[PDB]
Amino acid sequence: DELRVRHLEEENRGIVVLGINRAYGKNSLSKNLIKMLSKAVDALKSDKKVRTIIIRSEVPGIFCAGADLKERAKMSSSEVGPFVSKIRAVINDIANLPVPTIAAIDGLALGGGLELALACDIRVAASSAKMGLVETKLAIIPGGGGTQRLPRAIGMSLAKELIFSARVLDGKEAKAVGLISHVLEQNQEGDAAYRKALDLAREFLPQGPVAMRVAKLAINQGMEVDLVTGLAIEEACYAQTIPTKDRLEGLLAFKEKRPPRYKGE
Amino acid sequence: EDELRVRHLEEENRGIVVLGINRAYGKNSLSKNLIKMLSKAVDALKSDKKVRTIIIRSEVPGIFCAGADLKERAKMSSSEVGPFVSKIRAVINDIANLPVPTIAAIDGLALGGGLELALACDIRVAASSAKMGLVETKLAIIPGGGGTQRLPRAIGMSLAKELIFSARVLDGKEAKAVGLISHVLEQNQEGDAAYRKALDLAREFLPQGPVAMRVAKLAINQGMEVDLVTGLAIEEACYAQTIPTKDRLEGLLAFKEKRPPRYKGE
Amino acid sequence: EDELRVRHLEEENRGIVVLGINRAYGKNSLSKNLIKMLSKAVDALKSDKKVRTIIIRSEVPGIFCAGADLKERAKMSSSEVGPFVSKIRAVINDIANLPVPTIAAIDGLALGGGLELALACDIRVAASSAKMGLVETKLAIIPGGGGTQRLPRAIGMSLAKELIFSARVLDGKEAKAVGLISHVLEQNQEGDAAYRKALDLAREFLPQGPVAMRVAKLAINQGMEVDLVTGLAIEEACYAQTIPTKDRLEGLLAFKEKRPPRYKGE
Amino acid sequence: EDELRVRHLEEENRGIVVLGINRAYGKNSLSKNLIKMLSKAVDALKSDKKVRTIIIRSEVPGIFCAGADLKERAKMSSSEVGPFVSKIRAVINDIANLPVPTIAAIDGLALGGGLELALACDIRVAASSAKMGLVETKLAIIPGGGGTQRLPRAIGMSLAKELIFSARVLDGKEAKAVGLISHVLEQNQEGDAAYRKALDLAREFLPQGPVAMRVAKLAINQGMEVDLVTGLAIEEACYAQTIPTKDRLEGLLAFKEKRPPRYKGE
Amino acid sequence: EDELRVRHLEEENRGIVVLGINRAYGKNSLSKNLIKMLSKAVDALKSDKKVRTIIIRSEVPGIFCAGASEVGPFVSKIRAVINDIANLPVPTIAAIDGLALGGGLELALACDIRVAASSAKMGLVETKLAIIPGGGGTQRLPRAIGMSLAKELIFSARVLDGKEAKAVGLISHVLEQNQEGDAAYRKALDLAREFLPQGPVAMRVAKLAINQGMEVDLVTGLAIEEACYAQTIPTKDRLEGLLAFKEKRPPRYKGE
Amino acid sequence: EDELRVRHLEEENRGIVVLGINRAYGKNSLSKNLIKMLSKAVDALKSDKKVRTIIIRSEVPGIFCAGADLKERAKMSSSEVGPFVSKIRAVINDIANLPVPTIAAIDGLALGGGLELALACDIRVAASSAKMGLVETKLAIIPGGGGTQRLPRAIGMSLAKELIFSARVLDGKEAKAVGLISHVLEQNQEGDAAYRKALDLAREFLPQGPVAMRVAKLAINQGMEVDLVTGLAIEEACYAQTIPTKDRLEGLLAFKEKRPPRYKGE
Repeated sequence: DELRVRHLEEENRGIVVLGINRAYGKNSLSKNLIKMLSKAVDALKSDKKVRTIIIRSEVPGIFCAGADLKERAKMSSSEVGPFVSKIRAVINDIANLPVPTIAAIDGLALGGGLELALACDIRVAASSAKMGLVETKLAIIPGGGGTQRLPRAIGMSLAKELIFSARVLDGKEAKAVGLISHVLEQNQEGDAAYRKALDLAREFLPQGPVAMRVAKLAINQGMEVDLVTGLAIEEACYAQTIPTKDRLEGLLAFKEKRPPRYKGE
Repeated sequence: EDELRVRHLEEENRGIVVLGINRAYGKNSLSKNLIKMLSKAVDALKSDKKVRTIIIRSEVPGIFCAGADLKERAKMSSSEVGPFVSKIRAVINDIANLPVPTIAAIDGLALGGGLELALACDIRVAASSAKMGLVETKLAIIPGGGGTQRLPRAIGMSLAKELIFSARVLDGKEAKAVGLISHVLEQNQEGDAAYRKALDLAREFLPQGPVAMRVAKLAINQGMEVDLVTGLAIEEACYAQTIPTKDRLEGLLAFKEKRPPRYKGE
Repeated sequence: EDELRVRHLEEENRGIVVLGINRAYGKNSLSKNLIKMLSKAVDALKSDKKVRTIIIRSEVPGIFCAGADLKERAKMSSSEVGPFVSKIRAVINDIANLPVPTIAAIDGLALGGGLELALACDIRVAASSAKMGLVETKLAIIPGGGGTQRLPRAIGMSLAKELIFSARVLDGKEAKAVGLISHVLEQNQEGDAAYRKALDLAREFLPQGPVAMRVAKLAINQGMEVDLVTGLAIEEACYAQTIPTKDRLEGLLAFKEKRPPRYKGE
Repeated sequence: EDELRVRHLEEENRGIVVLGINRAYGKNSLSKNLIKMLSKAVDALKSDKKVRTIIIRSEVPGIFCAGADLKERAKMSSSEVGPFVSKIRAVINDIANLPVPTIAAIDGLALGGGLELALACDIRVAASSAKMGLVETKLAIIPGGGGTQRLPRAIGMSLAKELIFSARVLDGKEAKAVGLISHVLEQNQEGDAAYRKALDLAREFLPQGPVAMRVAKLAINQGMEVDLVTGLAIEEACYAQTIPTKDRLEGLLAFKEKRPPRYKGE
Repeated sequence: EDELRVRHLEEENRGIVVLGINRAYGKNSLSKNLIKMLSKAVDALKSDKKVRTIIIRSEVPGIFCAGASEVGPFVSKIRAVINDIANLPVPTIAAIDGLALGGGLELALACDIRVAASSAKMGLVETKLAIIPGGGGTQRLPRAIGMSLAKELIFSARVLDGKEAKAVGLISHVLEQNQEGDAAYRKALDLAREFLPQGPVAMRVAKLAINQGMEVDLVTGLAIEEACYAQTIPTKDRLEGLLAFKEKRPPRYKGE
Repeated sequence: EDELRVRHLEEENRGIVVLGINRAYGKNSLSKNLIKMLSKAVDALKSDKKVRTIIIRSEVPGIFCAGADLKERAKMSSSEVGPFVSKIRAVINDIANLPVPTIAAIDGLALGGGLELALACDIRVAASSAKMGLVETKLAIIPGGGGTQRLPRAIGMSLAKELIFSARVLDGKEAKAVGLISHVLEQNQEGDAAYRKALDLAREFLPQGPVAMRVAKLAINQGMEVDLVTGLAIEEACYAQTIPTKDRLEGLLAFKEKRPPRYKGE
């Protein structure tokens, strides 16, 4: 129960929420939480109905504090490398989820915590939330992919400044450097970011499921190769939409001037 | 065929060429006829040795390019769609490879293939009231004119994903905020503030050495698709091409005699 | 020679090494001799194990670096141009590969090779009145010290092209708006406000684990030159360098005791 | 249906899993259903802790896999060919990425997609009378299951190009001669010579430490995708994974007590 | 001077184009004109859409092609033309019936396939001249026979005959020389004729997929294969292929 | 310590340096003291200007290098293992980066680190009776001295995987058969047949231009870790370095006076 997987219903049908529930250990990335997060992600990776995934915390004021420093203290040096690589690998699995992913940051997101959010496609946070990669202050470096993703998200100059200074930014500041896409004033219940994430996710729902997946594929893979190859990849992804019923439905709904009803095929 | 006009401006705008889309009835949609014409016009400019800057814009107020000609698309068999969309992607790419600076003047709606055509230009300027976006996913398809590649490279993966995922339309002001365009302007009563702004920016390019401008664009486009070590080698090669030119000497001579340089592109 | 001073700050700023260009008589231009000493200071700083942060600044008020020494360039023959320009490009790349955080304090004019030099630093700070840009095209050539590669990578292709195509010069305020610099502050009566902000920022880096800081810059720089999967493997190798260090343990100890860590760089 | 059999062996074969194609009516062609089943079996096996080696074979005499189901390829329209061929390319790539040692036992015909599947395994063994080749160019298409990529990497470009250009079918003896397979066997009365050799080979793998076998494969596969300097770092990270394992200690313990090691895969 | 003959075979070998070097008065050495013509001829074929296979041979018995601030520029010209040969759109075969040294062997290494008489000689002896292979040999040799053997050959500047070149994988086919001295060429034609029946569009993108895919990581190579495959999907030849297989007859491709 | 003898042959072998391992009591195992000496000797040789070829062999009959010292490893703390293994990997890598041609003469057992050290040499020669292989996986670890990277690069992914997975040992005959060594020969009464062939091969390198040999190895090693376009660029630079040498002219001059070249490495 430290990791809750909720498959929403009603107007939110198609939306899945991964909630970290370890208020006792500040939602830190323990061997067990990593184990379940990995199982959840692996299961979702091949889930039919899923149209959008939101990753958030069910603990007020905290998203994910990162590495379980208690455990790290007990860990012998020979065990540190392998464990941190396990974390790096699960976060990369999140980055490769087939559908749109949104991280709802309503609390502290440090180290692995921010790196996890960096693995999502879009980040939204409260203006009061705190985030940063403070690893160099501990004489280590971001090991969950941060040295790689932060720079690709906000440019090397800003990424280096944040990693070199181990600075902690608030929502407003994170928004200013583009670390996040939407900043929200926190509400009484403390789920303002989550609320924004749910709305954004509902804004994704009506789109063609196959098109959304191949679009994410084209963008993610396209950005890893040169432009010419990226264009060929786009062609291949576009080809996946051509023989779908949905594409036809899109046209039919247009002829009948009615809203499309996509099935994901 | 007058759906695409190519005007070689003169006098104060000598050097600037303008490609104007004129398909009001089709909302400047990318019909097969239009792509061929644009493809034909693009291939001619790739050889023109007088052009110093190209501006792409609309002749029809309120519209830039609504993208795909769906009515013509609805008549296309499944086996025709792929080849045709690729044709569009390839022509937009040829535009992206134009040898000289290109500017997209967005004074109206730029959707799908329209915005994609805009992304192929080096610089985009738009009216604050202009509307643009990639709505493909609402039709169970995806941007097919290079949009899944050029949007992320232009505004970053996170914003590109949100825009494509949501199939959201943005106005000039919102586009300036996410960095989709470089200049936003309040629309004028003629409905061509963006075009006027494009002309002003273009004239700002006219004075520089033609060869340098060409190799500079080549260095930037090619270098951004390889690693830095490779890109630096590309820069050295591009720089080498300006060394034995008459214009470089003219630049030092002009600087010596304290006077405006008058380059010839040689 | 007093053309380039290398001060290894003391006490409060122990670990900070300042590099100051001093050639007011030549606008700090990148002369044949100047890059020679620069290359010398860089090759040294590179192997220096005591440095934690390097700041590049000018000791000449109102001037950072005007670029290549134009007076000597006019005297250069066509065959000596390429080699020389390449030397500058290489030394600037050597600055881009310095082992520790580098900061460019711009309290004056930064043109051509001068701005390129600053682009080679991790972070750039400037006074609102500081001037900078790549004007090479107005001289029928192109930026040749890595500018056609580093500018687009820092501010994006569209903005980079516009600046190079128009050979536009910007002030600190504008540079900050396009993301060319990370920090902008109003100048002071001493004309060293940038140098001051740089020092303050540098001190912010000092408390961090020395080994971690080095492999972190290594991870970022090398990771951005390859695809993400390879990038992740590079992060893994860098991280592995901090695991067996005494500083790592001191980090966990200091966190536990609620006190400032005292890293020794091992 | 029962077209794909997944057999978890027992006794002196426990740890060995066998995936057997069983579609005699379609010459074990890669139909929509076989790919779906193949894909689910592979995905399941990827997270199976108990597996130490996987063998891919045919339970149909004289036939390994004829490749594409031409009865279906003729049925589907053009727009459906691309996505389907890519599906096959993807499932074959999933097989190449299985975490444990994989062996392809070729006791029959392996054409196009069939051979490509075999190329996805770590090791290939075949009967001297078995026939294999990528004859796609004779059908006016090219190997679509990864063959243009895996064949050249396995036997070199010159030989791969000759096989693909000529669309030649080789027997096990000739396949061995060009390095396409590692072991060639004289076929037996039951027609399972290749398989028998594959089983013996798999048994040679079983006694080794499971975690070590997995990271060894990871080090080799990924190390070959990057430059050597990066590959060595990946080796270190993979080696580091064996250090804190109980099996490594057992290895040492067994050496002192001078006896056969008994690994648990942890 | 007709130093380079471009024979456009027909009938039985229609689609095959032979490039014969004829300069026995220079042992087919790479001279200014040879390189200029050779280059001009490659540019011609490079864009020819009727050619299905190109064979590079020597019409001077016993010899294939010997070796070759001014030096550098001219060495890069040869390297550049050899690389252009490496980029020809259709299958290329090097028929080695004579001596192949320096740029000569590097020329053959730029072809897709190499055949040679067991008596023919070849090697990269630049080191004995205090210089190194400058026509790509240092890159293409290692990639063809492996690093260790490549280095041994270049470090020792050893010369090998067809029988040896075959055992180290330098060539794909070796054969006894005939009385006419064109056994290699004879094999090359036989091989080239083996390619002729295949779909022209598929053959070309297949070479593309292979050449380009080997220059990147496998995942990228897979995307390149997908794109190349896509080019064959809408072709009439693809349907002719299926048609021919159904009627159990030989395909008649048109390259479209 | 005489654990490692460095001989600078003279007369008919002048220009050849032999690094002979002599640690019979430990089976030439890679002890911490042995690598330091090895590292010391290798670092020294990379500075030597007279060396033209380096041969690595054993001064003990029947043994090349048994790899890791299990007695010194059994007393190794889990936290010491990683750094130590990495130290071996690094020293074997420095051997691979030796500027002059290297040859491994295997006249006996070459296991683990021993075979990996041999893999770092450009050329390997072995006696028919010499045994070699990477048996790490039988100890629940993996080749940690570059084996997972160099073996696949030397004999292909499929053969390397089988050998590492099965952890089997091959004799010289079989090693020759799979391409692991370049020359195999019958052992002689003294048990130094491999060493003899290595000498005969080394003397075959002596007569070539020192500078060319050095740049040939650089072009090939560095060229094989990048794409062909880059590799060809590297070749153009390595070639350029022999153009202005006194040796290049001596080659032409020697060829002029029809006499044997007498290079001096300049």
